[PDB]
Amino acid sequence: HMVVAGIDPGITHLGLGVVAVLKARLLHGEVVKTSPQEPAKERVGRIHARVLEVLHRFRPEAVAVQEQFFYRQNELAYKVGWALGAVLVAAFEAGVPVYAYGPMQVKQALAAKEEVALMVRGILGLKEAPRPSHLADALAIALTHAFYARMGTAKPL
Amino acid sequence: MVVAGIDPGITHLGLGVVAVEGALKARLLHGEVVKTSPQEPAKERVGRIHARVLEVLHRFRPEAVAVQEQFFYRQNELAYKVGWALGAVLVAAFEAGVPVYAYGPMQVKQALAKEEVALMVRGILGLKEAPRPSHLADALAIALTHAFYARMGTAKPL
DNA sequence: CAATCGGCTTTGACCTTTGGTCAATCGGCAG
DNA sequence: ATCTGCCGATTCT
DNA sequence: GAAAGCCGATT
Repeated sequence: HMVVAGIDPGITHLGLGVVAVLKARLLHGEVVKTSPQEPAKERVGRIHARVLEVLHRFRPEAVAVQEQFFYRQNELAYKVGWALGAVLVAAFEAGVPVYAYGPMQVKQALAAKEEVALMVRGILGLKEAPRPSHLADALAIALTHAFYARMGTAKPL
Repeated sequence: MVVAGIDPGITHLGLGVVAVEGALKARLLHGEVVKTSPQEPAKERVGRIHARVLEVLHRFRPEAVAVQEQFFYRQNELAYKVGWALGAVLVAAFEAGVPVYAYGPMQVKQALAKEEVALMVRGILGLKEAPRPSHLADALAIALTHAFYARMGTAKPL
């Protein structure tokens, strides 16, 4: 009945998952891998294109992204900001509202990192925990949103 | 030689374009500042940013885009939202097939010389007065800094 | 080529027989 | 409507 | 008083 996209942002790996809804089915999962040897604009451009393509194909009602709290080197925050920007243009273009959730919100909603993954595997009925780590986390975010959405406490912006 | 300069921000984004003759001298082709607000949905702020930039790139067809680098960021969250802004730009820069270059403040100040730098920008472009507001002025300086490095063959991509 | 891995987490100016302090940075809300 | 100006600066263990 | 991640190196 309900379709939710989850995202774990980063410039090198970006986790991208989609679920249909507490029990849900895995509709899609991928990780976008871009290189430092790649021109900045090519890196982010590919990101935007893949996300846009995905949003178009599956038409989710919501996108959920991982919030983050500390950032040892300000520069790192910036490049992650770049990644969320591509997403946002994509989210904007698709007319899909965007929501963001912190790690404790995820952990509490669903559960240790190893402990959370076990619950994601279970809700989606998979033989094994999803890989790699960035995809798994993206899916957790999607599922966290669904949970809050189910109780009417969405968290936009 | 056509060069775009950009001063990134989520609230105010400076956007300027110059055409270089060196004997370094250039003409102002375009200048604007994109204003968005926190009362606006995140996706609408950034989306408008991407659209304006993409429209501008399309109209003026520059050979390069230059953006301001930054060094400190007291609150990591600030860096993030600026990251958002650069992302919209990059999609735009990607879509237009325009290479992107980034420069730090000292590179700008040395190449051209805050009040002292502005005076030099005013001069090179032959304007009656220094450009306003501050975010547009800065964007233009970045464009002009790139041209300078480009002229000596020391481009600085992203 | 996948995946895995371990390190590094801001900076420069000018000053202070020496490594010190120092400021820089921008977004939300108020006139 | 527009510039102009100030203040904060990472949680949860 | 720690939380993540990206890079550039491996294998």
